[PDB]
Amino acid sequence: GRVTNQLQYLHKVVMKALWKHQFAWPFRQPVDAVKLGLPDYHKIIKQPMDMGTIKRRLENNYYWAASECMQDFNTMFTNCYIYNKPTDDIVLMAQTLEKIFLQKVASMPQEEQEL
Amino acid sequence: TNQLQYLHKVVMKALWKHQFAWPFRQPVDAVKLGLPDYHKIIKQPMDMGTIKRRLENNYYWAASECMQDFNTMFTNCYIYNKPTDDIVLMAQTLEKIFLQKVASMPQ
Ligand SMILES: CC(=O)N1c2ccc(-c3cc[nH]n3)cc2[C@H](Nc2ccc(C#N)cc2)C[C@@H]1C
Ligand SMILES: CC(=O)N1c2ccc(-c3cc[nH]n3)cc2[C@H](Nc2ccc(C#N)cc2)C[C@@H]1C
Repeated sequence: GRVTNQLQYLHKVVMKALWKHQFAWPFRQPVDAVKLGLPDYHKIIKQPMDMGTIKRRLENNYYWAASECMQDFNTMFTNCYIYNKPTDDIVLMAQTLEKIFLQKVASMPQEEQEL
Repeated sequence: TNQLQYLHKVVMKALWKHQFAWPFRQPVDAVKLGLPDYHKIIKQPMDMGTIKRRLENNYYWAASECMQDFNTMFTNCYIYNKPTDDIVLMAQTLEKIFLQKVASMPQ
């Protein structure tokens, strides 16, 4: 991992906006299949992801490039759409957060430079 | 804008020619596919051909609006299909390319 302009932006602009959002609470920690009573969750979702894990990775300089962090956000949202029923409210919550994610990504610095 | 030209000439071009892109280049035809519930579940259909036409006709006012349409296309696929369907893996592969190319879009 390393520090880059784009990773700084993802941490301080993108994660900042998503973490505090009123729909963020289901995504701040890994899906807990015991707490939720979902014994098939890990049979369907093979790469769990959540914002707490992404945030710790940003804090610990785990990522080498901003695209790696973007892929983790994407996996978090895609797992939600794959696992849940189409009409579940969690899908709407993920959609709302993901639209913010994309809006902020559209304004990320263009060329990635190590700091 | 420079961003929209990049989404058209770089991002869409890379996705469109990919070996997994054929299901996504035109709207889902629910009648031909025998999927009578498709439009009961998916209320905002989206596909690459629609996005490309919008790019060509200067429909979009901002890059994020175009990105939202790509996202809707992929999300619809994940919401409608079974988790184990090959189409879901095809969408995941294309979406990863989409994000990789978006990371280099000019600001
Ligand atoms: C992110 C994701 O896909 N999921 C996820 C993850 C964490 C949490 C959670 C965290 C603390 N508590 N619950 C709840 C859920 C979803 N389930 C519900 C969501 C909202 C409401 C209401 N209102 C009721 C159920 C199930 C689903 C597998
Ligand atoms: C994008 C999307 O979600 N969908 C979508 C759209 C267009 C098309 C299509 C286009 C030409 N022909 N078929 C096929 C499909 C999927 N169905 C299949 C995909 C691959 C294979 C194999 N091998 C068999 C079925 C169903 C699903 C509703």
